[PDB]
Amino acid sequence: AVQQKLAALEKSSGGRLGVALIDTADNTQVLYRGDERFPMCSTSKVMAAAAVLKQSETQKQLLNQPVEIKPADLVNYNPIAEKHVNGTMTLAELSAAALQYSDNTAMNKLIAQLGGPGGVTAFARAIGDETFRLDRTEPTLNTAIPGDPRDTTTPRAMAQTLRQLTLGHALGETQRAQLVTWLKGNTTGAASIRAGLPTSWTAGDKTGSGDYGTTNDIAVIWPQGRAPLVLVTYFTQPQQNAESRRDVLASAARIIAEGL
Ligand SMILES: CN(C)Cc1cccc(C(=O)Nc2cccc(-c3nnn[nH]3)c2)c1
Ligand SMILES: CN(C)Cc1cccc(C(=O)Nc2cccc(-c3nnn[nH]3)c2)c1
Repeated sequence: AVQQKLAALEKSSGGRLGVALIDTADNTQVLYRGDERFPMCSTSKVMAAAAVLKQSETQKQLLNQPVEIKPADLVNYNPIAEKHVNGTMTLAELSAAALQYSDNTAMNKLIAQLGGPGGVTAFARAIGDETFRLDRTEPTLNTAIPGDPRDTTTPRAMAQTLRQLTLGHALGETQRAQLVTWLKGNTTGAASIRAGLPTSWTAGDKTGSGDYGTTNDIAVIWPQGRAPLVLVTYFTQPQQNAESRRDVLASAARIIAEGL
């Protein structure tokens, strides 16, 4: 049923859809193009923030460490960082800005703290994600060119990783709770996965978008009554200037929720 429905959604959508659900009630999965690569865009911000949280397990004051924000450090979307130019933000502030407001300058500071895009990849490998790759900084990591392997992952790999980070033991308990608190306070997500879920359900999520009408969301969800779910919805289109389609992610989420 659900496979067919997702196929029909994709057919009407004008693009390529990738879905991965993990239902922690039974550890079962529903995949659609689950092993195909998609450009992550800002959903990669979750891995960067998590990597800094992991660092903070062995440097208890790390999240209070200041990072200089210079005018030259501002990129193309800096709703929080622009307020702090010629001053400092802590790594906590940068993680919160990157996750909850999707600030690109904040993401760049996280990447630098990790040693570059490959440092984020190295963390992914250390927590068992063999698929994730971060190759570039903001804003170029959002070019989302069809067939380009840079800055991609698969829906299956991202769902497994998001589960391990938010519900499992990839991070210490304090750090896992901090990450969940941040995702639950996201400001950008009401039109995406969460728009397709019953209103009684709660969730945390991280959105992403780029060229090729690339429109993404990854979420951890607490249904009314059921064990938590982890859900990744990735969508990308053939033309570079395609419009975003958050409604397609809401539709995919709705299909998944009605199929439980
Ligand atoms: C070039 N590198 C600096 C990149 C980087 C950045 C942040 C975290 C890690 C990492 O793998 N951290 C990690 C991964 C798995 C376990 C532990 C650990 N064990 N005990 N305390 N921390 C730490 C890597
Ligand atoms: C400048 N180009 C050469 C690369 C490029 C092309 C298209 C979009 C972006 C971008 O940064 N988009 C962007 C920037 C910040 C946040 C989000 C976002 N968060 N959640 N959904 N979209 C998306 C970059």
